[PDB]
Amino acid sequence: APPVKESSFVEKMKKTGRNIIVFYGSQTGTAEEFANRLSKDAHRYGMRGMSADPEEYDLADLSSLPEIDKSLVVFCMATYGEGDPTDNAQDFYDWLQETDVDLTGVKFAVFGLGNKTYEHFNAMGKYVDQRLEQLGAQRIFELGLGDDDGNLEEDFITWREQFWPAVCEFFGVEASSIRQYELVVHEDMDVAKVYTGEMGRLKSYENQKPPFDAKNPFLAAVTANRKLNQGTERHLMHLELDISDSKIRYESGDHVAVYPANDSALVNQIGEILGADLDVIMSLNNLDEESNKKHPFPCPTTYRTALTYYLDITNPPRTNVLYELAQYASEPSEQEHLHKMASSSGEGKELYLSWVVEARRHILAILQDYPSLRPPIDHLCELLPRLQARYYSIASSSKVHPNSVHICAVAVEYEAKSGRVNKGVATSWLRAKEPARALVPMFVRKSQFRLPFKSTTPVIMVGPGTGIAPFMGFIQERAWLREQGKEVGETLLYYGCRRSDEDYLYREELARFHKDGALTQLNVAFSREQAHKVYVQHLLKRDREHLWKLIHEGGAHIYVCGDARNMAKDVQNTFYDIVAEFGPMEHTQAVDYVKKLMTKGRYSLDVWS
Ligand SMILES: Cc1cc2nc3c(=O)[nH]c(=O)nc-3n(C[C@H](O)[C@H](O)[C@H](O)COP(=O)(O)OP(=O)(O)OC[C@H]3O[C@@H](n4cnc5c(N)ncnc54)[C@H](O)[C@@H]3O)c2cc1C
Ligand SMILES: Cc1cc2nc3c(=O)[nH]c(=O)nc-3n(C[C@H](O)[C@H](O)[C@H](O)COP(=O)(O)O)c2cc1C
Ligand SMILES: Nc1ncnc2c1ncn2[C@@H]1O[C@H](CO)[C@@H](O)[C@H]1OP(=O)(O)O
Repeated sequence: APPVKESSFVEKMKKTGRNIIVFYGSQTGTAEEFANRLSKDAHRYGMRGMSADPEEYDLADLSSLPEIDKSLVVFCMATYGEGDPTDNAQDFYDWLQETDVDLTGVKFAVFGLGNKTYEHFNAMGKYVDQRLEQLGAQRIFELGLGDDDGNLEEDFITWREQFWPAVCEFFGVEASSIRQYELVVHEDMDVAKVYTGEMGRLKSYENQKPPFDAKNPFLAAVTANRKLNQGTERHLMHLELDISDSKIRYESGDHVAVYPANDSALVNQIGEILGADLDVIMSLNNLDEESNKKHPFPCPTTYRTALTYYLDITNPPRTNVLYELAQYASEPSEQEHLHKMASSSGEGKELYLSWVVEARRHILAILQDYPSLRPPIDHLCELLPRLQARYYSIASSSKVHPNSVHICAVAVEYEAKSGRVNKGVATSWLRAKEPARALVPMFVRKSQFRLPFKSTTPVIMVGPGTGIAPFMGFIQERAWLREQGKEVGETLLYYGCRRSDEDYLYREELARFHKDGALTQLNVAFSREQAHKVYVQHLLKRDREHLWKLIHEGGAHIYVCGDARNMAKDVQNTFYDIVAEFGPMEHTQAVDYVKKLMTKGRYSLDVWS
């Protein structure tokens, strides 16, 4: 960055006969997928659309959109940490805040993607919807607020079903399977031109050249991969990735992303059940010669490679995918069930929610349970979403391990109501990496989760379970700072696990840090060692007096890592209670006080799932 912007999107629409453009603010591909669905929808209403990444354009050109008759712009925007825009929407967000351009004549609609388990729920979607109106544009349809904590796919379905009629009524317009790509099989292909799993340029995995990032991941050697937990209820692991000579920089608190490979057995079974040759070399070429998206993923390549490295074959298929696949089910009842999965209500929706989503049925499961469903492999590859990278909180300090990035994760393996055992893609793949050479394509994503600039500032870390991850780096660093002869303030860890002899992660290492004084306190809540639950917040409440002292008089920084659904909220509530008792102040003021700590960078979060 800064990336070189494409030419005016309005002129592109004029040259290609498009009247609707749908921008996506996305990081995990959800909003991008929703934008593509809306763009494709345009055709069924006598219109023509295109989806677009805002980062590739100058949104100031919106002021020219009215030059196209019956034009409209839709924004599908997801929100990230602290109500910020997705990385690809930062330029647009800053422009909205700074600009004063008049958007009179512009017609817009916004669908926001968020999750109610966060403070700033759909902050981006809300901001864009508000700002465009302030700039003079006119809203054509109500803001959509999708919540990933319930069911986002359904929120989109409901919104979309009302959106189009509204557009048709306003513009006075009125309302067959179509493919975006064409299959080209390559019979005499030179092996040197066939992709084999790389993400960017051909052979970029074999021939590595910095700088390394999301488009050019560095293949890091797995130098260590060991089981962290004592018991066998689950599998928790510690991996060390060698980033020597990658020139990659990182700090404790940052995240490492990895591009995994799907289970080979699963890939094989999909090809097997479809009666397809997975080793066929081919390309899926966009039927729209004007679009910059030439292929759905790196091509040419084999179906096996696409299914292994480029496509998501484990998450429940979205309704549009099942809708398009229905045409390939020869049993009427099965074609009907698949068709109705896109319903906004009734039994069709109920079935999608229970049989597909709740049961966690992936594509192969559906092909097995609806045996008449036998789609051509090429169309299936065009429908499946892209395989996303997985993020992990770096468990090492670059002050201590500048050439190694550590990872602490729990392997995902569970019983699904679908009747099968589902395996986590990234963790199963990581678990199988054996030192001596096992390579892991990765890159680092800078975060704002960081130790205080001043070594003297107190630190309160709360990270039960895998939430301990970033704190191992924090502690290594604070330990290093002391060893370097600096004045280090109190460093407190509030950790938690089920039992000391089951899953007390880094037990030995933490004991050492404690003994040496790197950890002023090592408070551990063993949730299952007694009849009642003992959690980290119970220990925080226990130490309320001292914590208030560190917070209100010591300028302590609070860090919470791990489970975002329940733990983070329970911990936040405990801090509210501590402030309310020691301020003293009413609950309402204690809440503002704590939320202020967040805005002032003294209460940071690294929570997920
Ligand atoms: C910023 C950030 C930091 C993270 N840090 C870490 C970290 O340091 N350590 C770590 O372990 N993880 C961390 N993660 C989570 C990590 O990115 C992956 O989501 C996790 O490792 C699982 O990935 P996977 O590919 O193995 O599983 P996937 O194949 O992606 O499957 C994950 C999905 O399985 C489903 N699922 C899991 N259990 C069940 C169940 N029992 N019943 C029904 N559905 C279930 C859920 O839909 C879950 O989303 C972090 C995530 C984020 C966003
Ligand atoms: C690290 C992380 C931080 C998030 N922060 C927020 C947030 O502050 N507010 C919100 O409403 N949703 C938040 N979400 C939820 C996403 O907005 C939601 O899952 C969205 O569907 C993701 O879309 P994408 O796949 O197109 O990026 C967060 C998700 C992750 C993984
Ligand atoms: N709501 C919550 N608040 C704090 N810790 C929680 C929690 N829910 C579960 N935990 C605990 O976090 C640790 C890592 O998962 C476990 O000890 C788990 O205990 P439990 O599983 O026995 O409930």
